[PDB]
Amino acid sequence: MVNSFSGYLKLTDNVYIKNADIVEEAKKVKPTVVVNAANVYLKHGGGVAGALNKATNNAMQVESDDYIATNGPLKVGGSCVLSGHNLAKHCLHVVGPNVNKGEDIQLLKSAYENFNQHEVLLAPLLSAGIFGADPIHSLRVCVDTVRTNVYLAVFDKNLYDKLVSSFL
Ligand SMILES: Nc1ncnc2c1ncn2[C@@H]1O[C@H](COP(=O)(O)OP(=O)(O)OC[C@H]2O[C@H](O)[C@H](O)[C@@H]2O)[C@@H](O)[C@H]1O
Repeated sequence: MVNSFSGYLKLTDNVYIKNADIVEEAKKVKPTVVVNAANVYLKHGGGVAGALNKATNNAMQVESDDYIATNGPLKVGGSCVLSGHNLAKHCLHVVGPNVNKGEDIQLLKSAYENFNQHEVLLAPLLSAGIFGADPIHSLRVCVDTVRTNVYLAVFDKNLYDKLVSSFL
């Protein structure tokens, strides 16, 4: 399919990037898959997760609570596919390592591997916020791991400007 993603800078054959709020991109484009930067409990408190969930009027959290009650916590580096509610067809919840709490940064590669199960994704930079991974490292792992088409939404202008003039 062809989506209405617009204004993205090309990084590689398959990776694109834009200084944008992932919630606003999802609202506008209504992609097949939006990625959430989750924790293992799917407790969507802040950052991407909290913003996505708020935009679903808490439906994402209600669904997530049932998912956890049935299946238990995700693995660090793991994922699950749930509804995208009013934002997207699906939300791929992906858990990057919480480097600030001692989790192995190498699991960020495992996290991004989940993206390869989907042809097209709108996504954030996993682990680059409250989880404490260096943002340029997360971008490099994404580029070096994801082979499917990924549209990265970077909320923070200063960060975007730095990332797009860094080597990959
Ligand atoms: N609306 C947004 N749109 C795009 N990028 C955003 C947005 N908000 C933040 N970012 C950027 O997205 C990147 C990721 O920041 P984070 O969302 O913290 O994800 P993590 O993987 O580090 O932490 C996961 C925890 O965050 C939640 O609390 C979860 O519930 C988890 O507990 C950073 O570069 C942000 O600037």
